Amino acid sequence: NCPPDFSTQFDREKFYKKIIKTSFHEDDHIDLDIYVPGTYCFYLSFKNDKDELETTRKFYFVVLPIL
Amino acid sequence: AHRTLLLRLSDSGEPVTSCSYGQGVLTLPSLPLPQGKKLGDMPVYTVKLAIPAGSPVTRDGLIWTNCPPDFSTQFDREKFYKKIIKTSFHEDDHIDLDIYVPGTYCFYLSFKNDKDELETTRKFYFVVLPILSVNDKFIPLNSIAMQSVVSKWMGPTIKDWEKVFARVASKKYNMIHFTPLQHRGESNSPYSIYDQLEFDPTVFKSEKEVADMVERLRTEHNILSLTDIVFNHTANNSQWLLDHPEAGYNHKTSPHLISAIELDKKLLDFSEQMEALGYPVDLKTVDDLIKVMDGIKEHVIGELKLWEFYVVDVKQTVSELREKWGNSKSWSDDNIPSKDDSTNLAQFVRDNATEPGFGSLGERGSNKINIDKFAAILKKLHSEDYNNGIEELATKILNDINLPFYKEYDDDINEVLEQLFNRIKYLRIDDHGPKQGPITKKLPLSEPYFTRFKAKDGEEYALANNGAIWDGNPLVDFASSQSKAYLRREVIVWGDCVKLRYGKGPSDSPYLWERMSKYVEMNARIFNGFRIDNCHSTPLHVGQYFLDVARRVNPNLYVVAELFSGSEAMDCLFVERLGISSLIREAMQAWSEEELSRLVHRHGGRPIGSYKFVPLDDFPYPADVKIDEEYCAYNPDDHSVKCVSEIMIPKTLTATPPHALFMDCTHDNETPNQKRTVEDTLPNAALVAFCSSAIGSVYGYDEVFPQLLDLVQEKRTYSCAENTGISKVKTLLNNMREEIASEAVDIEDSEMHVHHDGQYITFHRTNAKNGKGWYLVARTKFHSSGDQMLPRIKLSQTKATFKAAFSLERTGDAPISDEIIEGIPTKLRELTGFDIGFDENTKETSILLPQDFPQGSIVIFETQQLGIDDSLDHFIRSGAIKATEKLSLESINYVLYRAEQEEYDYSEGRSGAYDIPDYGKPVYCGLQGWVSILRKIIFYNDLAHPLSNNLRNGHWAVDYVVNRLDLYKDKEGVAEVQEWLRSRMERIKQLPSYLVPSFFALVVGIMYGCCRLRAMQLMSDNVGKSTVFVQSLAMTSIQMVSAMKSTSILPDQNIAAMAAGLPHFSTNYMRCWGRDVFISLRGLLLTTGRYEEAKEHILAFAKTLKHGLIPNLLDAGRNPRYNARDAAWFFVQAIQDYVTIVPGGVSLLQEKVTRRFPLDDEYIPYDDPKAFSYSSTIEEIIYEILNRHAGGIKYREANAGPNLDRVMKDEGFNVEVNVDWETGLIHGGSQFNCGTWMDKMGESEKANSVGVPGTPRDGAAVEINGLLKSCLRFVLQLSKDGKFKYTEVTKPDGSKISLSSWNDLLQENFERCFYVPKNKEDDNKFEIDATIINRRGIYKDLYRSGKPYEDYQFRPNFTIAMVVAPELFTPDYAAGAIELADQVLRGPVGMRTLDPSDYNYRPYYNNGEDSDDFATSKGRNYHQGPEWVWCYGYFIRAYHYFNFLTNPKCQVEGSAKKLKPSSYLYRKLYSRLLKHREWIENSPWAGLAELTNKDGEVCNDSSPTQAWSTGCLLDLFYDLWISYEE
Ligand SMILES: OC[C@H]1O[C@H](O[C@H]2[C@H](O)[C@@H](O)[C@@H](O[C@H]3[C@H](O)[C@@H](O)[C@@H](O[C@H]4[C@H](O)[C@@H](O)[C@@H](O[C@H]5[C@H](O)[C@@H](O)[C@@H](O)O[C@@H]5CO)O[C@@H]4CO)O[C@@H]3CO)O[C@@H]2CO)[C@H](O)[C@@H](O)[C@@H]1O
Ligand SMILES: OC[C@H]1O[C@H](O[C@H]2[C@H](O)[C@@H](O)[C@@H](O)O[C@@H]2CO)[C@H](O)[C@@H](O)[C@@H]1O
Ligand SMILES: OC[C@H]1O[C@H](O[C@H]2[C@H](O)[C@@H](O)[C@@H](O)O[C@@H]2CO)[C@H](O)[C@@H](O)[C@@H]1O
Repeated sequence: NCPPDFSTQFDREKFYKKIIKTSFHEDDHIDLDIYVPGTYCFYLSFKNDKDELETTRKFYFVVLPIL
Repeated sequence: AHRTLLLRLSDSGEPVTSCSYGQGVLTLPSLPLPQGKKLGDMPVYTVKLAIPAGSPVTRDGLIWTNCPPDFSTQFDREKFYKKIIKTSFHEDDHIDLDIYVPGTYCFYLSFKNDKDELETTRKFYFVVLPILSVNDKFIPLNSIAMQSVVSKWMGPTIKDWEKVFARVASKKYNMIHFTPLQHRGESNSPYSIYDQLEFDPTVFKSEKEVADMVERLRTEHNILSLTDIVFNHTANNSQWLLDHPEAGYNHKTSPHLISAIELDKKLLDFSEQMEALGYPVDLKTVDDLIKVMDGIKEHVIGELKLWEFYVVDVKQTVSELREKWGNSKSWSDDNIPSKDDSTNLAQFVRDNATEPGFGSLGERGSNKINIDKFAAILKKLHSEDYNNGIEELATKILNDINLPFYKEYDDDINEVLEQLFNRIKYLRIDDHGPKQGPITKKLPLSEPYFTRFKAKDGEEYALANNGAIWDGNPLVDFASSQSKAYLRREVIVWGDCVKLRYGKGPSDSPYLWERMSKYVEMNARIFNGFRIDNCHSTPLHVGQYFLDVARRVNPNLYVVAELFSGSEAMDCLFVERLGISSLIREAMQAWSEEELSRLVHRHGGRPIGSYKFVPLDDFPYPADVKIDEEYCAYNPDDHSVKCVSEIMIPKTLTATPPHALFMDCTHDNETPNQKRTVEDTLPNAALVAFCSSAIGSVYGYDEVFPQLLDLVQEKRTYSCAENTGISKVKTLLNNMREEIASEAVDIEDSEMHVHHDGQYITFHRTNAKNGKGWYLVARTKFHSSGDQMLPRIKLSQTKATFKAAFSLERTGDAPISDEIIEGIPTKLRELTGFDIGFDENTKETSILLPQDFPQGSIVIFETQQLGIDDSLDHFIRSGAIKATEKLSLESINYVLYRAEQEEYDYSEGRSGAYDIPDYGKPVYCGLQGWVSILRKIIFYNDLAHPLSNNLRNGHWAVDYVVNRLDLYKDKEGVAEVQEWLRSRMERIKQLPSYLVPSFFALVVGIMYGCCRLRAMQLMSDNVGKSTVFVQSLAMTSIQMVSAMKSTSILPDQNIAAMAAGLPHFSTNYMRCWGRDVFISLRGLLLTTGRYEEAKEHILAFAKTLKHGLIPNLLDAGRNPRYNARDAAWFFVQAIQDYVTIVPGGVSLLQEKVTRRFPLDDEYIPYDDPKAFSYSSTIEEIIYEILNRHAGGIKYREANAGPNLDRVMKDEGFNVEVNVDWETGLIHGGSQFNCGTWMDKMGESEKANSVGVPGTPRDGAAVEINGLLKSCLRFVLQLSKDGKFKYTEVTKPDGSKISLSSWNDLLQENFERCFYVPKNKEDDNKFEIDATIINRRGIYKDLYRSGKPYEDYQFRPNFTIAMVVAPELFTPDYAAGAIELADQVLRGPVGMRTLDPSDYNYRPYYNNGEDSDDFATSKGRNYHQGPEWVWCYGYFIRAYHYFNFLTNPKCQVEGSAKKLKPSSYLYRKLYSRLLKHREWIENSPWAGLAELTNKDGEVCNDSSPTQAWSTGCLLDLFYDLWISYEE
């Protein structure tokens, strides 16, 4: 739910797509640019071994305010 | 290249028939592989499955199929593979099935039921035919010439056979059918095979010896080979039957035949000592007949123990009743009937006290009573002491139990001996084929029903021998327990053979399945195919397994079968599952000349001039589709299946009748010399060879053998006499079919006409592609019936050429040799005298036969239809895409549609629609009017339809299609579309008349599809990628948007104007209606992408502003009568939709118009400086409506009087509109004014309603106020973005009201005024007078209305506010209210305009009824019951929205946790649109009606296609697309 830029406001339930570059050798790194302090979470969706859709927990991280 | 076939599926997963070819099988056309490609380089075919979008199968749907995923994977009947159906509510899903090897394949679908359970459809089969080549030349399946030869009559050496091979090669047969070349049994019959695993030791010794001979036939004489394969029986003297006696039905495996065994050996024991008494041994007398039955009466029948097989042993049960009288001796139940009902008590014991298997045949005492359960009933019914009359009671019951068994015995015995003295008679006395040989050891009186033998396992068995019941069902195994044929002696047996007992699988007979498997694959390595005798008697699962084993060995296995099941449906099912490639048909079965003409008619082809299939208005036209620009992306070496036109919609896969192998004479039917005469051998084989199918003949038919050869006894050898009888003609017939086979392909490519006059039979074979053809006149010789003269033969638009003619004459009888089979000497005299007259004016060919044309003669003509060359199909199937290149969404309207009133506008009333004789006129003047009629004609090949008759009677309809476009020639792309029609229709008129209908429908269908494809390309993606139903709804946009001459939307020029409906709302002042245009603007123009056209209508109506309102009737720019209180608010809603949808649509507000009216409410200055005067941006036009309404409006209609509404009263013209500023609701109207969409001014003087509105909606209408709230919300956010520069609105006294406050006033007071609470407790808050009420849980239809009851009337107008202003509704109140409308107000296609439970409810509308009824007379019912279709759109749009917010079952966790509707909600939405999809499918007008009577009843006064009826359904599809399909 991290907004893509500072112009976009924060919405708790509007999540944005990010593509995981699959490889059998190389790990993939995906950046999450944060422009404003607040509460942000992330979860992952993938193709199950049953060829179904599956989702992990929501994992949160806090950016403290600047005083 | 492109070997893909399209198989469309229905909503239940069943394949759809594209044409009506009859009861058939999904067969794929046999074609050779591409140039230099083997099996595995690429898929042989690809079946594109088309599943409808939103169908009940798509719900968690999976496609199952046993098709292997690649060539490496072998084929398994029961291993199915998964395929995922991509569910969508808009787009159909296509799933390919790549097939690499011919065989039998099936598919079924699994989906989630409406009960959330799993459900499965039928298995649907389709056959891929094998590819038959000899060396490297492909042999089409319908050009097969089969010569059946019997092994034991060809000589004892291989070279003695190769002499026969050279003889049949000269006759130019390309295939040889072999009776099984295996070691034969005792009787030496070819079908009683001694050993299946080795060939005849007389000729062959190993597989390599016979495999080289078959390969020698391939390389030497260019001849393929196949054999008979016998599954049903084996020889009665096999050394493996001694080891494995369980392979057949014996007393162990099938115990029910024990009764028949003891009866069969009761005759081998009886006939051996028969003549000892032998009163009539072998005589031909009636006295002799009855004496045999009296020897049977006492010596076998009375010596078989009265047959205890059925009857319970009476006294041996009483003996075993006092015996166990002491065990279980109590029956606690009370159900036991008393001795009063002596029959119900008899069968009650049968249900409770019986050992298993009661009431069936088995051992001698098969039926028995459970003792301890019987005596327990006797003690409960009579007494616990035995001597208390139990011996009498128990015997009385058992005698009554055996009464049906005794009558089952008397009916069996009578059939045993009646069958006996009927067959023994025919063997001796009956002179229809006798042989009264004295009863010897070889021929007893009883044909042996059981082959008894001493087994090698230390036992003795009695295996029977199969046969056939006289007229019984062959699908029933007469050896199984279900039949009593072996007992009742209803079997015609073959002592040569012996049972083969297959079970449910290999588990019931292990060695039999393993032996037959190795026997099948042995011949599969050698030969090209199989032949199955009496395939209908072989069980399915047995035939399925072994034919698949053979196809794994020989992938190109060609299967023929003598299949005569119960019906054609069963024949197709056997062909479906077994993979049979051809069915045997016999020409000798025809008893007379008419039966032969009907048999030849069945397998000859399709009628001459048959219609050709084309994609029409029932197919999807994806804008993103590949196209063949000039039908040129084809190469003959690729051998690809062709698409129908330039559009690349692949060739459809439809059920076709199973292929036939027409045999002029098999090896089982009598000779033409026997059944008819010898002269008939020539015309019979000619009529068969002319059929468009596979043909065959038995050896000796061409060599005119005298009589049918006895397959059992005869040992003589075929003659080496060459070129006898028809051998010269069969060389000609087979060579001619070789020339035709090069180009004839599918079922539509070969046509036929057959005529029968007395003893003559006419056959006309025609190729539909080039026009080449053959004409056969065959005089049959069934009997010497005298001289008969055939009338003059006339061929229209055809030239004829003499090919050949022959006569067959008999020169005495046949020689009588004892070592060689010699035929009858026959003369083959060539005939002359055939006069072929050709009229160079009428282009008609006349043929006169010569008087020297005896019976048993033929004459073949080469014919050619005039005007047809090989290049005709290419010229018609090309150029149409390029011709439609410059078409626009406006110009397509003139090419496809145009009602007769619309055509009268451009032609000043001279043209109109073409009038078909004995039928009527097409619904549209364009191509759609033809396609709506032709689709059913092409599907049924109705050449007798009045349109089909008119098309071949003259070229009027042909020239009418081209001459119409002169009215619209100057329009974009119409000139080039006309020229393509002109050049193609000109080429068509040069054809024979009888071919014009088929080619007329082909040209119209091609140009129609190209125009419909061009429309989808010009529209948006949501439409250009969706189902046929969505695209069919989208084509309504083109039906309505047209430029006219008598009207428009602008007074200056005549441009495109959306009509209200066709045909009654299309010309003059009746076309454009402000309320009707802007309700359908979002659906027909915004959803489709007609943005620039949607702007023109908004600007054109923006100039016609007056009284702060949009006129109901727009006269372009002249007198627009302002009898509307609804139009301006639908107009402001369309403006919001334009800005919301059109990219950069906010610019619409700043578009400047020229107001053709003063700012005040004055008069009509059409010719004045006030026409131009001042401009007006849309921004101030919107504010002018909001402020004029709030500031109060009051006006009397201008020019009121007879000049205007000729029924409206004086007070009705005075309309005033006001806003109640305590609620914000806009009231207005009167009981004499009809300013809403329910406009119906009474006009009945017989009912006294002239000027009385049927549905006056005075006060606050939910539709008006809902759009007001939607407009306030729209302008508020618009001011937040700096787009709307107005923020205050003055009230009548003078105070200024903030727009947000007016927006909040409705938010605080709308639901309070209209909602009717379900609970009587909350009536003190929602302003309700409970005395005048109907249903609770209802949103009011009117507020402060004249009629107090019309306020609380259930009408479908509240859904309009629910769609445009959902913020005014609490979710639970709205969901429950719209659920009531679904149950009460929702019709099948239209929405009921009034609650059926109301007293004013009259749902039938007839505008012209003259009565004293205040409702039915003169159409006053318009909106008081009748079902309107557009209200259905707003209903389901809000039904989808509020069920998605309220019901938790209508939501599912979607992408990015954004909640999307569940498949449970999609299912409920899809079901409520089925009646709409049926309507537009089966309607001549390609749209949805305006109105419908009660419960789907068609209303004749209703306009058959309405703009806003379809536009409101397109609004729903846009809602689901723009919010979820991302
Ligand atoms: O100079 C042009 C025109 O000017 C004047 O027009 C007026 C009409 O004469 C006058 O009767 C009135 O027409 C209204 C009508 O009052 C109003 O109630 C409504 O009527 C319904 C019909 O009752 C209904 O049956 C249906 O009409 C269909 C019909 O069902 C169908 O089967 C088929 O026959 O086509 C008919 C339509 O052509 O629906 C209509 C509504 O669509 O609406 C009528 C049209 O507004 O008011 C007109 C305007 O003042 C002159 O009087 C007239 O002679 C001139 O030709
Ligand atoms: O539209 C032209 C018109 O042509 C034909 O009418 C012919 C025909 O012979 C008969 O209908 C006759 O009564 O009038 C005309 C004499 O040539 C079509 O039959 C007719 O349907 C068609 O409309
Ligand atoms: O006593 C209540 C009454 O309600 C229903 O009658 C309706 C009528 O059908 C409508 O036309 C309405 O406008 O007047 C009544 C208001 O309820 C029932 O049909 C009726 O039996 C019942 O008596």
